[PDB]
Amino acid sequence: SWLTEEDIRRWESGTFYDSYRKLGAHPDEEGTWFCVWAPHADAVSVLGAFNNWDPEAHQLERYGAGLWAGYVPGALPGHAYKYRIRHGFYQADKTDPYAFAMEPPTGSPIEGLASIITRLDYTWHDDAWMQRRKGPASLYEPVSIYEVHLGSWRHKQPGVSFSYREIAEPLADYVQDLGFTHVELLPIMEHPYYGSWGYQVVGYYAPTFRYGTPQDLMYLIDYLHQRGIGVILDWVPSHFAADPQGLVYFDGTTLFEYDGTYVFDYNKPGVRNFLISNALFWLDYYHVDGLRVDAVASMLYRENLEAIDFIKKFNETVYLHFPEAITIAEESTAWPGVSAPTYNNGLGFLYKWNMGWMHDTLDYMRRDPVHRKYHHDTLTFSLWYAFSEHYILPLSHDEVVHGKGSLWTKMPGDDWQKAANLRLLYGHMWGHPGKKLLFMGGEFGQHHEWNHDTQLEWHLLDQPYHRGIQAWVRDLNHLYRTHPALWHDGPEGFEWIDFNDRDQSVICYLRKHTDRLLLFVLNFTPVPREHYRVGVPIGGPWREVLNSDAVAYGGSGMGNFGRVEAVPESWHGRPFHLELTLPPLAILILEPE
Amino acid sequence: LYRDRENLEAIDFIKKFNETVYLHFPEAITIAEESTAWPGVSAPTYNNGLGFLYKWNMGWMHDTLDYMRRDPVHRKYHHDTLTFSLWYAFSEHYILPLSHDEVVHGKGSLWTKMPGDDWQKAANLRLLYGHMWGHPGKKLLFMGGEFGQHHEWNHDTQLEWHLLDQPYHRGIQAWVRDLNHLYRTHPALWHDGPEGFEWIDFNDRDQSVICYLRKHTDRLLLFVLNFTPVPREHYRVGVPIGGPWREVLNSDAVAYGGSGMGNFGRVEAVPESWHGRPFHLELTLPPLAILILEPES
Amino acid sequence: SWLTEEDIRRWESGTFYDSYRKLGAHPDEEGTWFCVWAPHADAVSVLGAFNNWDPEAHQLERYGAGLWAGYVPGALPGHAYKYRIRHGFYQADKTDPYAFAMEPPTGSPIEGLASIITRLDYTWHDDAWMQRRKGPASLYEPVSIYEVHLGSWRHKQPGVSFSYREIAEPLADYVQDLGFTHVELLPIMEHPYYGSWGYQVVGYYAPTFRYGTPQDLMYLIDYLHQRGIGVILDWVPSHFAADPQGLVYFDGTTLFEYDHPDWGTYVFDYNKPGVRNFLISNALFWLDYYHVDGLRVDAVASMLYRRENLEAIDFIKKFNETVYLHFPEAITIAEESTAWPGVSAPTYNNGLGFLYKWNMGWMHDTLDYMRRDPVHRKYHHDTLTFSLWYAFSEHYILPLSHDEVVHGKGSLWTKMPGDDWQKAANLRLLYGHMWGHPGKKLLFMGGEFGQHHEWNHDTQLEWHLLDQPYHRGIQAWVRDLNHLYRTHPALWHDGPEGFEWIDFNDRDQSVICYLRKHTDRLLLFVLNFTPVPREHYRVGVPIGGPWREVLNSDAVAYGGSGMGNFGRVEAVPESWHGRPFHLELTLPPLAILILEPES
Repeated sequence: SWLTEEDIRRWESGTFYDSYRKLGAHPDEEGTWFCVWAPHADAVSVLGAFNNWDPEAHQLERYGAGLWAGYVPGALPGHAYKYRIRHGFYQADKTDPYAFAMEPPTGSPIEGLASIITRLDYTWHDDAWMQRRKGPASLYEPVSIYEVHLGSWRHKQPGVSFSYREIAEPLADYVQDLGFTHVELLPIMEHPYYGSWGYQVVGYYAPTFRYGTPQDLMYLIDYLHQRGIGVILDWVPSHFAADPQGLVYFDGTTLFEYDGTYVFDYNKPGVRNFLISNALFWLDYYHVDGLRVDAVASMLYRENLEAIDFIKKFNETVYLHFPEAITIAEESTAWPGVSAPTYNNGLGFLYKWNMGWMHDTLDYMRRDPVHRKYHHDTLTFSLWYAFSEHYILPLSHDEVVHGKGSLWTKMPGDDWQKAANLRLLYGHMWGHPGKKLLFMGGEFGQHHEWNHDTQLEWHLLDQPYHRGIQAWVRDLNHLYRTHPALWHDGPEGFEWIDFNDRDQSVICYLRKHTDRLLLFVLNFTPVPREHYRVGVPIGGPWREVLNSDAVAYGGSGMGNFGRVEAVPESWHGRPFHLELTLPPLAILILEPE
Repeated sequence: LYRDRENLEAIDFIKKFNETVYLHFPEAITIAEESTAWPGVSAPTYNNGLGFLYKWNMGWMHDTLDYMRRDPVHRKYHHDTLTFSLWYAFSEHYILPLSHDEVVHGKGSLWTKMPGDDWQKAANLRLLYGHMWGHPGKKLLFMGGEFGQHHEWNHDTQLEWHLLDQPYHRGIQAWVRDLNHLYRTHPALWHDGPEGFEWIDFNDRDQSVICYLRKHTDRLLLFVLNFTPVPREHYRVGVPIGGPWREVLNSDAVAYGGSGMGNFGRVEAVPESWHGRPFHLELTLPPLAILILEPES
Repeated sequence: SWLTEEDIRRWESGTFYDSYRKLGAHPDEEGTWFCVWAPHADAVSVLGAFNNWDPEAHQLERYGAGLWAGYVPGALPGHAYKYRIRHGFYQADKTDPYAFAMEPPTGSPIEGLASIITRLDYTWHDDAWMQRRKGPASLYEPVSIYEVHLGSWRHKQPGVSFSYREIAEPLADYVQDLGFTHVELLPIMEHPYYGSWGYQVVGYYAPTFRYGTPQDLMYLIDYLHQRGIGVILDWVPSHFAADPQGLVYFDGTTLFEYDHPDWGTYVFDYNKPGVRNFLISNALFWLDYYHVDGLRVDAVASMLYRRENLEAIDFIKKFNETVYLHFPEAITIAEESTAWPGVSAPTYNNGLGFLYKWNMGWMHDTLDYMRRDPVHRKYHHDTLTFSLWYAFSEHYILPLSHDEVVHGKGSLWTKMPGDDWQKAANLRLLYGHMWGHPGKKLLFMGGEFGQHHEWNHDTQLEWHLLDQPYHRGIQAWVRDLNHLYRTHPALWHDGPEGFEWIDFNDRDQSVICYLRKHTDRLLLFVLNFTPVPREHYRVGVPIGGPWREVLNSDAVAYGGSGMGNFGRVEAVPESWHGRPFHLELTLPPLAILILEPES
């Protein structure tokens, strides 16, 4: 009775995307129901304090499609349970793959993690955000994603991360103040080794205990939503974690594995429901706004059609049940049409990480400003590849770790020059077509690499240069969210003005939607330039709306203060030109009055 | 007044100071600040008062500052500090004062005093000015508070006018301007007697929201205040009169540095009883924001 | 089915304000129904003569919300009964919190107090009074309260008090001749220690046995009402008595207690709905079953704090909200010794919802001023005059309670300075000013003679002093003041509009002149606080023409020297005290003159 016929036959068929509704521990006030998928298991038993851990007190009965299910009177929420599965001669104790919450019995996860019976009752208040949230339509809207690892963000006391509920107000305040639209959280699903950052996952249906209850995660997502903030969750369907007690050789054979050793067998229908139910599980039960699949490349190549067809059906299923969700992919092999609809033969994502832009932008800016003349093309040629896909410009945790160095460390020269370069890099990324992702700590230009066992170097927010960079990004986001010329990342919305100044390493382009136009002039050299002429389409009065070199950001204060007037003689093939003074290592944004 | 206790010399001098002033210059104004709860500072000498026209409401200042200095998560537990301010607002003719003495000696700027990051700090400062203009009594703001300058007032230097270039502070200055324009034009705010104030609701302590009315004759102004960064939707507020109501001011308007969240006007009172009132308004409360609403004529 | 399902649903809500209808012991001719609230009980049983005090004879059945009920055939009125509650390993015998009458089995309250099954059937004859009671409308009518402890008032013989009935005609006789408007009774609810004065309460629903049966008390109130006198009952929701069989640890754990420095662990847990039912139902119980006109809550500050206690503040607000809903013309008075605002203000304006507040600020200032010698009063003039800055902050009752005449504080008489004449003069002056000052009047028994000794509850008041002149004069003065109060509406309106200053700056001569007004009527009060007669003392007045002397404290009939204007005072149109016309008067020693324009 626990299972309908439509459940079993949906399971068989690879289509049970509600499987979480039936699989795992489902609490009832008298007792908890248990359901496990173990097709090659001869026996399955649920164990717990609720029956003195007796392998024979409660042994789930076998139903079809390799599913087992049984009801245990006296198993209550918070009771730790375990699966004792027998395969021929050998028995093994295993986690619940569908466990909704897990906890380390010894207080140390590397040693433990046990499945915990849990009720997921929660009363939401985010209705307004969810009938307004915009998924695919977000292509024509500002998307500023702040990348966050919760444990490393801030600590209530040294070595202690903020609770889910505890971090709710500080994170929203910060995100709001700096004007980011969403947060992207490194995977919160349960993982034994904190040092993995969450990418080696044991419990795909359980939020990591370290920050609190499953309901705690709902409060945070609920809280951020009411403050008008979006939450993107990192998702790791490419591989499961190397845990003996978990998904490895589960029923006794290869099951989640392929019939190295920990990539999911997409050929199996059971694996397909497990993952694709997990995609909807987060979008549904935790109101997640976006999923982000990393290392799609490893899923793509061995071509793995089983995996490519899974990735297409993954995206299709998501948008069918959640039309205003977002799916983002990181792909490194330049596979065509990641952000393209499946009906055009695409993977079906809404977005793709433009890591092509990231390398070019990073490589160009570690060069000393002197040498930048000789790599002008590396900078200017980013726009030949900027429209192949819906792109998010990305600065990530991977970029700031393993000797890659902090973005401030990457920037060349003296600390004022490094701060100016960082501001110019941020200014170009907002100007450059595509959505913006910035990882925690880059916003104030932190000094070391990301260290996950510590809290960000917030004390650096007393130094003038870093406080200024944080001020530059806030204003960058402020113009971004306001002026729709930056909302449209198509080839339309960008217009070159001048790319030929290699010697002085200067770039001028135009960002436009309909009537609105934005002029970006960028000087990648510490030498200032005055009497610099920049072609413009429109004449008349021109205002300077942002300047890297303003003192509030920590710059020397060289600018074009007085409203810039346009001189009507042709320049850069344009009717009018603006005589301009270019501040050292700075980007100027100009709006016609 | 005291030597530590009463100095009658000083009290009689104070009284005849005030009497001669108003006798020779009937249209002058005399104001006193007194750090005790001495009665009748603003009262006429012939009624045994000291004879001042106005008294600084330092009770209000301390109370208000004490409350908003605290974090929104905690404002729940200090709701009574906010609401009980009006039990003392009609004891004297009062000028709600935030002064140079408040922004000195390690007390911190008004901006510095407010909690959260800069967006929320600016939001709170807009709220403080929002409530002070709503609270009964005349208004005093010390120089530089109108844009929310960071540093304590230093007499050896000039104010941080450069912050008027940054948006958060230029927004606050605009908010004060709009507040003063509302004050100058609406007579509902001119009468600081108990007749000039009516409570709409004060017991939403959990969500830290207060609604009150500033009314002179027929004219009435509705003040709805959300002291939390979460906006509130479908929040109902009782009204005395039913009909179209307009939103005259929104602290959360983008012009002041805000979310841009708001009712958007054309609010029609719903002929449903709420807060013991015949009609009610269904409003959306922006983050850390003040709404001022007028019926439509 | 003893309990309605609505009753259990209302009990869990904390909305059962008639809960006395079902909880406690309710007699039936065959047997008594028993109902007690004990949520943390494994079992509850009724013990009594009706079952050889056997705990297994009659075990109540547990209903919803920790409400236990059972029927006992043969349990009869006047029988003593007891509850046995079992908390796991331990069981204990407890008294009924909802007991309607208690009596000491030994004969001594301090040893044993026992719940007794009672019928409250009583036929009232007070129909006329309650169709006309005021209260909220009494804000503009004279309220003159005679505060009384029944046991201490009068004795039939030394150490033997009057029954509830026996007291009726003497107290009603005395209160009417005095002109007092109400009697405020020190707490009548059952209390073990007589020396507590009743503030350590065990039987909130039971009138004390010392003065008779519950009906005896209803008759007393019924009687007084027919005589046109109101009854205020002191009530103690702040704390309960420390009696082991009492409310303490009722079900074997914390129940009425919190799960205050004054009475720690004896403070009611206003958080629990069950506590809220018990307290508010009891408030209504007295207004309902005993027709009480008003209830006075003491030490309200002890509830407000521990910093504010919001449990209690919502409780007080709901108490006042509930009372006026079920009894629109009741009166609730509060004594709060902090400067907590809006005690007398309606809950809808963030007030506590009381109708009246004791002006304890006034009492302190006033007593401190008159404790001082007239020679020295010069230097403390502001203590006298400044009472009017705080005199309209609330709807106030001027108070001279028992708390001021105990513990070495001295009788009001003892407090006044000088020889006997000046002591009598000072007290006649004090009351005159108190009757003139804005606010209703409360005087504790024995103050009307200005008795020498502190209030000693173990004895009867010194009525023998009523034979001697000085004390008989003060009794006459209070009666006559009470006549002036009721006759003239100028004193009924304690609003700022009612009072106007005539002069307050005569510090040297220690004199005060003020006006008390309603519309047409004016009453002029001139006070000489020094034993020196003042002659040619001019006092400004609004109206010209003939003025009358309505009262003079110094009349020889009151024990005074007799210097007086004796009426026939004509206003002179010369500006005095910033006023168009002036009166040229004689100010008697340590006396009050009360004058009105002739009509």
